[PDB]
Amino acid sequence: MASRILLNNGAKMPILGLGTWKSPPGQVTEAVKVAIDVGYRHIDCAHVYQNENEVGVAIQEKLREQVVKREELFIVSKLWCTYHEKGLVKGACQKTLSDLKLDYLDLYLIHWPTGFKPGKEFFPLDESGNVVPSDTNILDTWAAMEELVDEGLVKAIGISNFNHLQVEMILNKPGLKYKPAVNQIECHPYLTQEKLIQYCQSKGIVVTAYSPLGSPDRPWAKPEDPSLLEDPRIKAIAAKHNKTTAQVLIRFPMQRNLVVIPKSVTPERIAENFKVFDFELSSQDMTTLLSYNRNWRVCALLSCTSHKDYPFHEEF
Ligand SMILES: NC(=O)c1ccc[n+]([C@@H]2O[C@H](COP(=O)([O-])OP(=O)(O)OC[C@H]3O[C@@H](n4cnc5c(N)ncnc54)[C@H](OP(=O)(O)O)[C@@H]3O)[C@@H](O)[C@H]2O)c1
Ligand SMILES: N#Cc1ccc(CNC(=O)c2ccc(Cl)cc2OCC(=O)O)cc1[N+](=O)[O-]
Repeated sequence: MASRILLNNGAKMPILGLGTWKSPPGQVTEAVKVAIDVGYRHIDCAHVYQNENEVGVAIQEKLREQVVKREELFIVSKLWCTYHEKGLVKGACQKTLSDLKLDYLDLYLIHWPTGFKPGKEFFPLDESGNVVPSDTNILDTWAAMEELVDEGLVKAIGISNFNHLQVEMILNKPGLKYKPAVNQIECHPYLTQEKLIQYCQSKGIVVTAYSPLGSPDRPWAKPEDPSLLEDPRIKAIAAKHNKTTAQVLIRFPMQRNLVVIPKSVTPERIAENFKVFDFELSSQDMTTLLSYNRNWRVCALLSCTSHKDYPFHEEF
């Protein structure tokens, strides 16, 4: 299948990208170097991941080695929750650019629809464990995102973890200048997102599936939580194709016309994860994987469930 998907700005976005959350600064430079060598062009980043410097080191080295040119790369980052104020947006984007050593991003996302109290702390909590919000709203933050495109800092803007009503809010904004190009959402066999995907795709919004392997390294995991990579039913599908479970889990969203961004810092896995253009999941496989849905979110926090813009009260 084609390796890129057309965005609403006429640019093409590689459907397979490298995730970088939890890729430690001490190990991510090599991860990104290897990724580039074996063919990844899309890298998913974020200021909150606190490793954009080191990702930037890897990109700079591969540009200088003449392994890739800037135009071939598709670099994504995200505006963190503590920078939703219209006056903070450009500075946040420029810090990301400075750290990545880039002069533009291919795509910049609102990381979560929620604004958090501005300050040094990424996750300000109050004495009883609830996040401290900011008095910002989706539409004003979007307007600030639009300014970034008009200033040439970013080629496309989008959103992440927005429910369909929050997407609709942007789409219905009087004087909207740019539609969101992408909604990046959690998506895998345990959370198949049929309704939000159908909604987004019907609105001309490209969907990126995050945590496609089930984010086994997430810091709030419980030992009794369901584990995708270890699911015997998926291992069986993989063995049938002489592929790994991870390869099946990456190919799955690709065949749903989604972009997918598996994370690894392990060079062997980074290479393995990219080798998913040489097989196809059958109808039956696709159906079987979809049937494993349990509306189970690996990326959601109790501490945010009182925020006025918490996205997961809605069905989708
Ligand atoms: N927008 C958002 O709110 C949001 C939320 C979550 C994630 N994301 C993005 O999506 C990316 C991917 O999601 P994720 O990081 O949550 O988790 P994921 O990609 O579902 O899983 C990554 C985990 O799987 C392991 N792994 C990778 N390849 C493997 C393989 N072939 N075999 C066995 N294990 C393998 C990794 O180990 P090693 O790295 O140790 O090899 C790591 O522990 C993130 O890094 C981030 O870029 C965005
Ligand atoms: N609102 C909200 C909200 C915010 C965050 C989360 C979960 N994410 C994190 O706790 C997180 C924290 C630090 C880092 Cl570096 C990465 C993280 O996740 C990966 C990512 O967000 O990309 C959940 C919610 N929420 O409303 O459910």
